[PDB]
Amino acid sequence: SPNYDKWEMERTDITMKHKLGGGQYGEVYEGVWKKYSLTVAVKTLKVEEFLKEAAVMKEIKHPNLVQLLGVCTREPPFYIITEFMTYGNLLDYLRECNRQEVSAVVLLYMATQISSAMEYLEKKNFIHRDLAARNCLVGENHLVKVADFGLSRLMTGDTYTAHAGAKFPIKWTAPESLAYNKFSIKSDVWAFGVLLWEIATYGMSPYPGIDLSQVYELLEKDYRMERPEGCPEKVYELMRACWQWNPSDRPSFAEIHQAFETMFQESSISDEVEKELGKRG
Ligand SMILES: Cc1ccc2[nH]ncc2c1/C=C/n1cnc2c(Nc3ccc(P(C)(C)=O)cc3)ncnc21
Repeated sequence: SPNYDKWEMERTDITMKHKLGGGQYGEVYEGVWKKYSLTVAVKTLKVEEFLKEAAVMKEIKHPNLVQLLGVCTREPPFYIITEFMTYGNLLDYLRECNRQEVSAVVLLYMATQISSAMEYLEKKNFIHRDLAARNCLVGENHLVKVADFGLSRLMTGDTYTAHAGAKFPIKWTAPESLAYNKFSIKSDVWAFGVLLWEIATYGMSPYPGIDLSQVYELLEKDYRMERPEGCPEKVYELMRACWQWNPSDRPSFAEIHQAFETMFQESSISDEVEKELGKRG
């Protein structure tokens, strides 16, 4: 039919149950797709930034990107409707987890899943622009997905320049981005370095006790966050690669993913055996 749009759903298909989290996600609701009795998440507005996130999510698809199910953007109130991620945002997940469940191998699994998604965006020539643990979502069996695509975009040049007044979450933001509003897949890699550090610390805040106003100056003097207690030497080396001052010196997400894939696989082996010991009590 002439007005068919594969993504546009009817608002009345969705029951809005309650606002998720603690207003901490803004206007994101747990809903039900009543036809199917499926729990969904729904972000609502009542614009350009909203519609831009809606547009971007139609273009990207991956096992580790939160899955768009549909939108209601023909008339207000606008909706973006996605799968429901059962455990919420990764930062709080890490802060409250049982570390016998969320063990060294699961920390590697998490980094493998996120870098898998970013390797995909990387070859799609997208940038994400807001990589952080608070912006990843967790499902069953430590399934992790990247979310929050409001600043994501398909790249036309090597660099995107955010508008003059823009402000950024300073502790995740690469030097060139802080100083010159320049973004690229490489400033995503820098933010991924910080995300790695959030994972390794089970969700500590970065640069603890360092004033936001001091951060760029410290970076320019080559200060970088210390290796967290318990963090594998190789993981920390990858963090430091992600935090190379010059963007072209940072690894690709292709390289990053491959390295974490390998480390994950090795760690799984010992984990699986340790599980089977212990079941033989
Ligand atoms: C609807 C929507 C539209 C565009 C988007 N871009 N990025 C995320 C989204 C979302 C939201 C995704 N999403 C899916 N499940 C979510 C969730 N789930 C959640 C599950 C459990 C809890 P608790 C531990 C308090 O019971 C809290 C939140 N919290 C926030 N966003 C979620």
